[PDB]
Amino acid sequence: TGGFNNTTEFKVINNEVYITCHATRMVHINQADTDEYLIFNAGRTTDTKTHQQKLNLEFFVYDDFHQQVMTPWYIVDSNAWGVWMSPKDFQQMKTLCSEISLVTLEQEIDNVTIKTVTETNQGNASTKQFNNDLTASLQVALDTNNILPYTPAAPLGETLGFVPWRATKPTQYRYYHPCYIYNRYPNIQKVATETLTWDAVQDDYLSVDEQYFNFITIENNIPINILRTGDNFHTGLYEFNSKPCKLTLSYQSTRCLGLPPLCKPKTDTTHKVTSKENGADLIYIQGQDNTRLGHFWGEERGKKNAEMNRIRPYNIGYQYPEWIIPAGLQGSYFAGGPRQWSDTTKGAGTHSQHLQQNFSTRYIYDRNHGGDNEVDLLPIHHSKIDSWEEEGWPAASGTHFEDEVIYLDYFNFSGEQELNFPHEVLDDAAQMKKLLNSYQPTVAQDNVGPVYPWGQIWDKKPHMDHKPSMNNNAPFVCKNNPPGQLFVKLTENLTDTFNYDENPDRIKTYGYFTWRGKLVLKGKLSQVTCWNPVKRELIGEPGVFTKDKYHKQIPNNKGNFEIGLQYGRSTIKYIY
Amino acid sequence: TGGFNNTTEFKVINNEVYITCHATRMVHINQADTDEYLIFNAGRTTDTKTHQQKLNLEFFVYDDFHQQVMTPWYIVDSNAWGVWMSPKDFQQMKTLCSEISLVTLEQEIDNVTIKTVTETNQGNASTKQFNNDLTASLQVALDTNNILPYTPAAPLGETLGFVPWRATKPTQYRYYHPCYIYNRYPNIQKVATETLTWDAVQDDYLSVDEQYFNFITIENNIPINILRTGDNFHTGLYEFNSKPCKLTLSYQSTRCLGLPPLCKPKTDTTHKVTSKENGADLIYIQGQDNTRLGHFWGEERGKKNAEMNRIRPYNIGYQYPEWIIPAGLQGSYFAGGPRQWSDTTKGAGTHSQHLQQNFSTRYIYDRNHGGDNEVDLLPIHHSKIDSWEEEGWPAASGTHFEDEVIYLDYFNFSGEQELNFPHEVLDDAAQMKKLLNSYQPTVAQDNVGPVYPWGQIWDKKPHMDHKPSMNNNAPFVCKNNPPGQLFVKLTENLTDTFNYDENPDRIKTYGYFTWRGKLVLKGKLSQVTCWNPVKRELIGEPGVFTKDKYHKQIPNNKGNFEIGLQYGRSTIKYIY
Amino acid sequence: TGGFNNTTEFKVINNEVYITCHATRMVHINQADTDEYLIFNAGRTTDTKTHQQKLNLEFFVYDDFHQQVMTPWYIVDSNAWGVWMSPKDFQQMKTLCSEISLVTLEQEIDNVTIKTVTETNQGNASTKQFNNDLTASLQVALDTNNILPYTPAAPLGETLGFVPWRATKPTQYRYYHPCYIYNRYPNIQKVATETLTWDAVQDDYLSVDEQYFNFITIENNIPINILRTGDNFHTGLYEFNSKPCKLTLSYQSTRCLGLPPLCKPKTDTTHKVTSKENGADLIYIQGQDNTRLGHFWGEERGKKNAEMNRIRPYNIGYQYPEWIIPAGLQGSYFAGGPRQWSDTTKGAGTHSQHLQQNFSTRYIYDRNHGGDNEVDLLPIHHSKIDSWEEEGWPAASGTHFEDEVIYLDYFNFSGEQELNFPHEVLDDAAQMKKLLNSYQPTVAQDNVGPVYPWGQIWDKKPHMDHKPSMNNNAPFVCKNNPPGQLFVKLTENLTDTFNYDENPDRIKTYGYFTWRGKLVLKGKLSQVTCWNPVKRELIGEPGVFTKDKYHKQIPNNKGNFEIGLQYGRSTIKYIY
Repeated sequence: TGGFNNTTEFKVINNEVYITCHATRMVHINQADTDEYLIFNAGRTTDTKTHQQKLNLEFFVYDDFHQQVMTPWYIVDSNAWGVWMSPKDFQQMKTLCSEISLVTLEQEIDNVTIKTVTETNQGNASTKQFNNDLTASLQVALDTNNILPYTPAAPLGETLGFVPWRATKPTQYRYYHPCYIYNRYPNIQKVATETLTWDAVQDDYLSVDEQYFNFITIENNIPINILRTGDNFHTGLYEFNSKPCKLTLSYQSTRCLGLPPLCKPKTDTTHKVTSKENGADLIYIQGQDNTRLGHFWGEERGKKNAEMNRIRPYNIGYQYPEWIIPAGLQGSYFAGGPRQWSDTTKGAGTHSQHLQQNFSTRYIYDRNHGGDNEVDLLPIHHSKIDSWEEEGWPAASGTHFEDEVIYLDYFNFSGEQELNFPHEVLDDAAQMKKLLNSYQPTVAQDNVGPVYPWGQIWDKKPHMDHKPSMNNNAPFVCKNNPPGQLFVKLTENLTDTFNYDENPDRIKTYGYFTWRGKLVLKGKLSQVTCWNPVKRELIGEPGVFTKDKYHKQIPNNKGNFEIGLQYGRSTIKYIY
Repeated sequence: TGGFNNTTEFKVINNEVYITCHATRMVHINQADTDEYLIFNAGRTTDTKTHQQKLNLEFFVYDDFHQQVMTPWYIVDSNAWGVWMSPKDFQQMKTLCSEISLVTLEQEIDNVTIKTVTETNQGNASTKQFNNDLTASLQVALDTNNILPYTPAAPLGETLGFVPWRATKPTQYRYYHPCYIYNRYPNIQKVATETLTWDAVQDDYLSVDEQYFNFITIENNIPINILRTGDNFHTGLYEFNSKPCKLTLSYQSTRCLGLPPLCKPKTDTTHKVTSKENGADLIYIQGQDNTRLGHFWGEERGKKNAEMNRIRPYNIGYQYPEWIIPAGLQGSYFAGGPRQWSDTTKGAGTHSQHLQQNFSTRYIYDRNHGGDNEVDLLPIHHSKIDSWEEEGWPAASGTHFEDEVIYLDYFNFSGEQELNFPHEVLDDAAQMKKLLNSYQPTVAQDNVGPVYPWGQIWDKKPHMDHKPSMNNNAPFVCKNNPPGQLFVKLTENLTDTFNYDENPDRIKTYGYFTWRGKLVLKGKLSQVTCWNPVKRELIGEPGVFTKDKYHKQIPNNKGNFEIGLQYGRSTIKYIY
Repeated sequence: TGGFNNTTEFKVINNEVYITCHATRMVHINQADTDEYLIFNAGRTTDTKTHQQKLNLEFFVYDDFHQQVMTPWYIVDSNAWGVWMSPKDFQQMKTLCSEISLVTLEQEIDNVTIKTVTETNQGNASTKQFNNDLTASLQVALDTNNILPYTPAAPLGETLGFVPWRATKPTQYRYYHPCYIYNRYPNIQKVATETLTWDAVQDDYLSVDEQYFNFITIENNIPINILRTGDNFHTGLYEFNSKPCKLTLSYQSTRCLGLPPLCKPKTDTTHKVTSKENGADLIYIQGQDNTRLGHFWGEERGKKNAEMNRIRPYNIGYQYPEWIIPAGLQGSYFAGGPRQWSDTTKGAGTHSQHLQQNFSTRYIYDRNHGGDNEVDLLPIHHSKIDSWEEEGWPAASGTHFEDEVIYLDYFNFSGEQELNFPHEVLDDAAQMKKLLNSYQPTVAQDNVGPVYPWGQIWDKKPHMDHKPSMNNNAPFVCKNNPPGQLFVKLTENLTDTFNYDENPDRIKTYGYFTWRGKLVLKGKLSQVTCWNPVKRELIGEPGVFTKDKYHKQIPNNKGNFEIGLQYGRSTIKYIY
């Protein structure tokens, strides 16, 4: 119990499943470059001026500019799926459960081991001796009240590593210092056409306001614990309050809600639905084509209605303009959009990449977060980072094809004479692609579920009058405050000569400690009602045909392997 | 207790603060011009026709047209912040509390004093004698069930006065009679270009439908109390059910949510954040520029991502087109928009007024509601009314610069070759300024908080299927029905000769009474976590430099002074 | 609890506020140059003789001469405001409380970590190895009876540092050995005019008397505790007995005590008090100018009295000659004077610096006591020390303009004929500036309150027949003996070769330990009675206009920042 445990156990009692995840890591820690708190601006870029050419797009989307408070502390951040479960474990949960819910979280720290480094230069140096420092200390701070600004580490891909038998690193704690107004290319609309004079304007604009300085330290707000060799620290028992998350996906749109029309099967010939042929024809009124007994949108033009204007209870998904970037106080940002899953739209760039598949997402990760240490084929030697394309497949229900929207003004007509397109329908659809937000209160939207390994498990809600109902990063949002962030630091180890200036003179020191945590999940046995057997794995891009993906799922002779993406919502189910 | 009490007491018990506000006013009342209920149309305006010039904008935005039920009664309306607190008191609450909540409300009426006026003409008249009428009565009606349509008096700037030692007036009770359809400039789109014939169309359009007559009187619905000299009336104890309102503002946008990038401070040179220089530079992967390990929007173009497409949990604020007026049944109206706070956008009208600062607001008020009796420098002599510009400073978090929005269609590219703007980006942004609604379920919006003195404290929610989540006028919205409206009237005092026609022959009569009320507030001690001292006052426009504002905060030799604006949300805090 | 805690909590119970201040520091300690007690004279200076020029003033005011007992021990001195509170915390207390009082003090020492230094010379030396010495000891002595002479360390600006996350140093313990008589320029009045012969006299005079030797050691008087690694030391619970200190300042003088004259406001014209015009005129008796019904000083000259000779209950402040230095046994010293706050006296050096603002004070401090590490703009490179000018603003009530005093001999006259100045009034005022002490039993004087960060919190009263009622350094004076001084020392760590001579042969040794303390304050909720909102910040010299002060309140990219001055008494209130 006082030692390494990384295991999962599945237990079913009341027809509820209980998932207990044990995780343990060896955490290697170094001392920060200073013991000071630091506050600085970083990322302001001056483009290379072309007033005779044109303004630079690359300069526009690559701003990293921000202002930052950098602290001597480090976060131990366990919030990602890859920390708590192996690939088998996540498949197990994915198969057993129809839905899951967070129950409770525990974590502790012990096995503090600190050493000092001595370097004597003999034979042109390159000699290091390592000695235990038995009185050296590790400082631990738990913020249970969430005083400090909340910084989940999964979106930057730096958390505890995903492999239980490798050592891992904490990340240094830092947070934004939103005291400023920043904008890049101000007055974009004051350049006349193209290069009439200069097409580079002012570059950026910046103003900092001392009014807004908010500078928060750990030492003032939180009590700090000091741990030597035999010491240990326990966070306590945290309880999640949050709603359950379904593990099923639906492939269903507005056209599929409710009763289908009544049809008469074709008796003469035989068809399968994959043959893409009519196997039946509709039964209309008195044999009169297009005449149905419904509830429909519009006015009667002669009483011809179809499956298209049949009134539906709800709208599934909504049309939203793709890649709009608004400008906030502190910079311009991608607004994103409703997650959708598209594939195989014939046109545009033809068959190569098709479209972005609506609002597409990439994960980019290193060796310890599930990358094979080699970049996948199609100055450093090659590259050590891997990436994955997360296309939103569980969200397929509400996907919309942005090119295909049609606008009609008068749909009905006072007579049955004819129905023709206006000659502006083509142009009017192009405008409607980029400018149309179809969201309304009849819309039902479905987010992507848990994403493995790299997805964030839980997140904090913002403190605001109008609260958002959805979250891009995480399937679980805490109603109350989230689990407290866990900060760790090496005690300053000083030489005999005290420095009165900024940076202290220190003995070179490092250590490692054991992080151990327990995460408890509650779920419900999956009940699948279909006759046919179910396929729970997204296919079309495995290593089965010449993609060599699944070959890389186990270690090689060097010990390198990579972890594949898995969606928590893998099972088909009817909504409505 | 049976007498004048206007005081506030702050009391802290459980680490909760209790704020008890006592308010008392002398209320001068007159008898209405008739004892009848009146129903009329008012405000229809015929413009001066230019068919040879152009249609008049001034005629368009200045419609006051409405239909109205005017009643003999008067409202005693205490719902504004300036009624219950002094400028010191509101600063006190603003400093002590992190949030506040409404607890309970009591109010009563006594000290009824009624007089009659006799005028004898001697020496060309101008002589008035005043006599007590000891049997005269004041009628009081409390609508506890909210039968009558709800008409908060703060938006028209007429409530009980804000100064405790001045006498004040009630306002006469009236309400809209929505039986009609009204529109001004119908068929605006049927004029061809400019003045091809006549550019003034039909002016307005009006239709009244007897179907919709709803005419409600106090006498049928509510029991009425009669008060003579020694009598007194008590409303009882009302209990608010509503959510708390935070007293903190955030200056934070989407770019500032979560972990900042890891950076390395510059060791050679020294900078302060106000110097607007880089104090550090980012650490990229393998020194390869723009390469980060993230979670990002889009497809990999060669794996260059930045702080701009970094996926964020939420969107803070949203882009909404500014100054759109839709046309409802009973007229066209300004839709408003999400409250924002802008300043210092270089461009457009240059430095003078900059923009509207997004959705700007004005208060316009008289001497008793906190105006100095003189209009501020830059047919009546001068003007006695003052105004204040409420620019939405507590809402700064979600402000957007409408000119700066960018639209990209294909952000990703199948190769790393180049990224260039399309030549339509400039035009396509102009369209997107006026037509784009970026609202979606990931948006978090923050309203302006309590506004002092002129802001409304509480308000009623509409009885509707889809209820609104935000309110422009008031920080507190009652889940159940709001406090009952308090109606007051002088009993008809008739001469000896009874009139059988419309308006009664009355003895000229007036009186005054004492209104007294108690408002209880609950709050939580403010906990500020920053190192630096906090600045709780909005500056940049005080009387400190040559604005002579704070000089006017205390009475002059005439007793005139004016009350300055104060935001309830004055303290900076991190959301998320 | 056995670890780092630096936090403050504000708690309100009985309508009393309780302020608990937690403070913790890492204290770096070195071994003193000797283990001996040392007694020496220091500071005697021989001026460069000009008998042909004139005696040197610089030589006069720069004497540091003293006799001193220097001890091997070190003081841990927490007595300053900057130790116990952050800038936010002090503002909080300043805003919440009308007055404060000291309750109790606790402090302890643990986390003793001692190391030895070994230096091997290889590659021209410059190599240090650091080893734990696990049996080495720290000696701790608490003087609970105040046997040793009391030496508060704030006036020399050396106490524990003000920043909680920086390491800090103790100061070595030393005290005056008052056995001697010292005087500089004896017989200053025996030089005839200027340089009649030699204008440098005898320089100084000195005599030491063995009669008065008082030489006190820690080892004889106090029991000493020995602490190794796991050990800890607790002082116990100390209880303050002292009177409360108000947190309000008054701006009020003798002219403002009591009833003003009755006046009649001007009805024709309008004025504000900042316009500096009469808004009313006085009502005299029977319209007879200057005739009032009073209680006045003097004899009736014809019964014309004014607001100037109106008898007042008290005198607020008193006139005292500024910069007189008396000569005591052990040297000449500045006597100081009643604290006053002056500004804007037109004359003398005109507008540049005006006067000293009466008895002015400077603080001079280093980086760890709140200095930015750079000296403020307007052989070492530049200078690392900062200074602040403390001008006595809370004491403004009793300030006097020393140039403006008038002396009359016969004020009254046996007739109404005329009142004229004597021709000597001008000269007689000049004499009265330098020689006049106006103190008397009707005087009410008000000291400066708490001063942040650098002010001393508490102090000891002298053991004397006539005790002083005021203290220049500290707002709190203990009636009983003050908290005991806490002495700390490294145990002598000796080599194998024992030295029989004066200074011992030691292993080079240093350590650090944790100092932790808890200070409890009691206060009363501030009750402000004014209508207008209150301004609690001294302005006219912030960084708001081009002074860049508040910009420096948060760390830069190097971690340097400075702490601004704050007066405990920031709120205006009427005395009397």
